[PDB]
Amino acid sequence: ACDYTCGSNCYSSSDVSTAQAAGYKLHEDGETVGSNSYPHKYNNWEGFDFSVSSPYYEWPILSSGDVYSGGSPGADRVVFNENNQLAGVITHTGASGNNFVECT
Ligand SMILES: [Ca+2]
Repeated sequence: ACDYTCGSNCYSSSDVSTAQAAGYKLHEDGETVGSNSYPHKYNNWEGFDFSVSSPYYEWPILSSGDVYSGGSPGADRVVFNENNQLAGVITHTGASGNNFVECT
């Protein structure tokens, strides 16, 4: 069973934790990776019900289980705040353009 399902992608809590930790470290270090410079700010204009406060940052979570190191980021993202709190898991999958929908 999946803890988070992003379209057809299946993620376990452990997967989320690993991705989050990588993203947060880069954030602390004032560093970014990839052509789209992740991690980057995330604006909650869609109003997802995140129980944690902003600012929020987004970092790619890969279907493969590997930690994002540049290259194609896919459609899935983990969202964390300034305090390294998990805000949620979201995806471009099933959303128009560059918009997002929440992973279930
Ligand atoms: Ca996995």
